[PDB]
Parts: sequence; structure tokens; C-alpha cells
Amino acid sequence: AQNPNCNIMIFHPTKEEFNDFDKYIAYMESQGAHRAGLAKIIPPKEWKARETYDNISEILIATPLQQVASGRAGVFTQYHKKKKAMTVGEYRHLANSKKYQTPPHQNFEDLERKYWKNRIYNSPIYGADISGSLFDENTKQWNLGHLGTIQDLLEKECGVVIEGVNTPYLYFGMWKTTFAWHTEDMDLYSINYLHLGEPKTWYVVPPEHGQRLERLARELFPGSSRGCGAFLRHKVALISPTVLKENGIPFNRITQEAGEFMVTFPYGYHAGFNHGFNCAEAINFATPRWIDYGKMASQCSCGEARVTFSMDAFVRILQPERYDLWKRGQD
Ligand SMILES: O=C(O)CNC(=O)C(=O)O
Ligand SMILES: [Mg+2]
Ligand code: NI
Ligand SMILES: [Zn+2]
Repeated sequence: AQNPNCNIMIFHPTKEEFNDFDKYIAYMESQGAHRAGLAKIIPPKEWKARETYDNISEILIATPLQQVASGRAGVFTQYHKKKKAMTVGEYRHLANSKKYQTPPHQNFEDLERKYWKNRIYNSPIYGADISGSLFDENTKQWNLGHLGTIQDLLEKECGVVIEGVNTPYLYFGMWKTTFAWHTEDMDLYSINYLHLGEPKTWYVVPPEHGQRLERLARELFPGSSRGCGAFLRHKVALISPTVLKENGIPFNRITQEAGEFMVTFPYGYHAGFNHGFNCAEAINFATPRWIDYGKMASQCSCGEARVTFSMDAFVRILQPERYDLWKRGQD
């Protein structure tokens, strides 16, 4: 078996290898990459997402989210308070203000120490889940607005035509903005490109060990667990690397820099934080190997997780027994 310790793998495709997206994903999996839950892909040196980022300031963040924490430094939840609309130029100025800017630090490890010590004492503002793309239409390779759709994959593998669409989303971050422990909707893959700015640190649990993370989360968030049988779908819970180590949970970490892609694999729990002002683009995708994960994915039926129009069809076709109860949650 390849990559039996489930380490995060880093790939450096040539421009020739960067032509065929599906083929490269299948290659990475042939080397065991999926066992980690997360891989990094450094694009060929000749490739670019677009010519410049000079003209993005007028993108609107219609509903910036203030991420307010509760709990202890290593075990906390966050709630998202809605704020008034602002442009990306206005958000960048806010991220760079004395109140929100990255503190002085020695290196990424020192900054990670400072994040886990101090995150709960601040409420950074995140622009999340903004439908759109920053890839130039002329970028033909690994353009996250031009991928094969999940509805087309399901149709190709299973023969069933379904409604729904698959588009990318933009993320504008600042120091301490946080993504909670989660897998993707329907345990899909994700791909994330860091277009510009400061890094993003990721933590990930190997898919084969995801249930260990779930059992710890039920112990650490016991009222949330009683409220919902898949409460990590709410995307609110954080657990630090120190707490994971104290409880024997297998995980890995890596820092993504501007210009780099990350891929998350089916049922790879992940969480992380931004180092300073940045912009990322991400989308879900599927492969043939995903189908069985989609059939087994947990679902939130308490009604908190509330997700896209296109997830309906996935549940209806892959999980017809759950359909009924999951849609009672979504209506
Ligand atoms: O970058 C972010 O805030 C969160 N993104 C992801 O969870 C992803 O790409 O799967
Ligand atoms: Mg603009
Ligand atoms: Ni994700
Ligand atoms: Zn729920």
C-alpha cells in the first residue's frame, strides 16, 4: 500500500502533466496521496491563474462574518455574526489595521503558537462563500471555473441525469480567520487555490481515521452531539493540535502559500487558519472513487447545516432512505 503512514504529499507537475486534471488526480492517488486527506500541488513555473491582481478591490463582500469564539483556547466553538457589506478594498484596509493585523513573529511555527494561544480573545472578520472566480478565462489548466461538474460525474458513473450546478467560491481572509473541523458536503473532494496574500495553515485527519476525530468531538462538545448526530456539519468546532495529540488522534499539518493548490479527499476532516490578508478560491469535485463515500456520508437533519440546492439531488439519488428526513431538516 502506498503512503501507509498517511503523510501529506507535495506534487510538482510539469506543464505537460498539468493538462489533464482528472488524470493527475488519479496519479496522485496511485502514489497514496488520498490516504492523508490533503495534498499540495505546486503549479508548473510557466503557469499563472491570471495576469495581475491589480483590479479586484471592487468585488463586494455582501455579508462579512465576524467569527466570535466561546470555550477554551484549545477547544472552542465559533459563531458567525453578520456585518455590513464592504468591498475587497475596504476589507483589505481593515485586515491591515492595527486591531486586526498579523503580529510580529519569527516564522510560521511561532505564528501557529500565537494563533492557538490567543485566537479565542479576538473576533476576526471573514468574507466567505462568495460565488465567483478569479481565474482568467484564458487559463486552460486547473481553472477552477472550468472543471467537469459533479452532476456530470454522477451521470457518467451511474447513468442518472440530475439537476444542479457546481460553481466556485471566493474567500477573503485576515489574521486568525478560522475554518472549523469538517468534511465536504456529501464527503466530496475540494480543491483550493490561494490566489494572493498571506498563507493558510491546514490540519487534516486521514480518512481512514475520521471516526476517531468524531468520537473525540462527541466527548468535547457533548451538548452539540446530543442535538445532532452529525454536528461537525455545522462547521463551528475547533480542536487544537495539542488537544488532538493528548487524545491520540492521528493528524498532519501543512502551510499553503500564495500560488499553491490544495486538494482535500473524500472524508478527510480538515480545519485551519489564515496568517493575514489573503484571497482563496475553492470548489468541490468528484471522481469515480468518491461515489461510495457519497453513499455513506453523514448528514445533519437538525436543520442547522442548511446547504445548496445541488446537494438535494445527491442525497435523493445516493441516499434515498435518508432523503425524507434530510429534506425535513432543509425545509
Ligand atoms: O479556505 C477556507 O476558508 C476553507 N476552505 C476549505 O475548507 C476547502 O477548500 O475545502
Ligand atoms: Mg474590482
Ligand atoms: Ni473544506
Ligand atoms: Zn445538525
